[PDB]
Amino acid sequence: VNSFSGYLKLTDNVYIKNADIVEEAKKVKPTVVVNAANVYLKHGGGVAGALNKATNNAMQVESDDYIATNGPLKVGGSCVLSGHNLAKHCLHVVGPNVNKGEDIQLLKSAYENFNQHEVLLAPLLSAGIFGADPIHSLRVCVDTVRTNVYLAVFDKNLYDKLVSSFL
Ligand SMILES: O=C(N[C@@H](c1ccccc1)[C@@H](O)C(=O)O)c1ncnc2[nH]ccc12
Repeated sequence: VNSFSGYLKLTDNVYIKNADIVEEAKKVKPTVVVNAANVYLKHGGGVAGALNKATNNAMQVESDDYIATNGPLKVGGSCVLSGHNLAKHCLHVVGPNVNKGEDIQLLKSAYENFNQHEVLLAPLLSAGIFGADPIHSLRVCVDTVRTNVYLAVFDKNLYDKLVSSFL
């Protein structure tokens, strides 16, 4: 039993809700919140910009030190950093950005990072401003993630479309 509330159950291990991931993280304080990151951990917009704003830019400060030490992430890769005031940990995961021409096959690799954590609050990778089809992102999620994932979909209209088209 966990503290996530109001989710629709899609499969044995995937759950979905029309919610703002920032407000959802502040309420639940999950062990892991997933950020829709880029390789430079520049949290400028989309989910990343919103999560970082909620941390009063502390996420960005921590991320800049991480990059200065370690260099950029790989597309499809991840790193674990602090969750600040939102979660115990933030798993920064880099899905491919279609508006940068990156290989969508990397989406499966990106979701594989979720399997290193028993329970996660997450957005749909490569969705929104990353340019991929969110219905496809949800399919890859269900077919790749085996741990318990709670997906927050900001847009109510998108949320309803994802539920109604789900196979
Ligand atoms: O969910 C968000 N963005 C994603 C998204 C996917 C599909 C359709 C539209 C947008 C995607 O752009 C991403 O960045 O993962 C988002 N963006 C800004 N502020 C936010 N506050 C809470 C959530 C949230």
